Amino acid sequence: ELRVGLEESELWLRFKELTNEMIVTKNGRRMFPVLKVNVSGLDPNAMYSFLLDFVAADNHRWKYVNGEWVPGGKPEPQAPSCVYIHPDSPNFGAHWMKAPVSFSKVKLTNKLNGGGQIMLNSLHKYEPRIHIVRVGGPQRMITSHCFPETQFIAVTAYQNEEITALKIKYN
Ligand SMILES: CC(=O)c1cccc(NC(=O)N2CCOCC2)c1
Ligand SMILES: CC(=O)c1cccc(NC(=O)N2CCOCC2)c1
Repeated sequence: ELRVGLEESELWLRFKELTNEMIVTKNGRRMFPVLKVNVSGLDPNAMYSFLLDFVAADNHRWKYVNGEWVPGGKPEPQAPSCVYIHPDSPNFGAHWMKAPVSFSKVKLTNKLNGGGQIMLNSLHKYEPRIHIVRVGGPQRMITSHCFPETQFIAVTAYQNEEITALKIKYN
């Protein structure tokens, strides 16, 4: 059985209990915390690519009103985000299982851009999601996993200073 776990869930949970926020910039901002995933149960000799995308958790715009995030406009359909390919991809199962898979180089933006960076809508809520894609085999296979603990709202600056303070404390 292919097993996927979140590394440092303890920490992500401190962010989640406050309502997590991630900065997006025209050029793209790296995430903190970084999504790091423990994976077991791959074929060590099989060849996999790790993908990351961001599901819009609801159809609404969010706003920070009197120290609290609350839902906003009319329901708008949210198209899926673009996919980020882990730069170690493609790689042997052994490679992916030897250390946590860390998405430290993904950059989040609010502007359609050259490449690399993933465009999100500011003031929307997102749930990170990975796809583990067995490549180069005869038999194609995808396994997906969501990380509720890692949910955030995309912001062009932090609103809740409790988040600002945790970000600095742990970075
Ligand atoms: C929570 C919030 O801020 C908000 C704001 C505007 C509209 C709605 N939801 C609806 O009016 N709906 C949803 C179901 O489909 C049609 C009726 C919610
Ligand atoms: C915030 C807001 O306005 C909202 C949010 C969710 C649902 C709805 N509408 C209903 O719950 N309906 C639609 C009519 O049929 C009965 C159930 C409204």
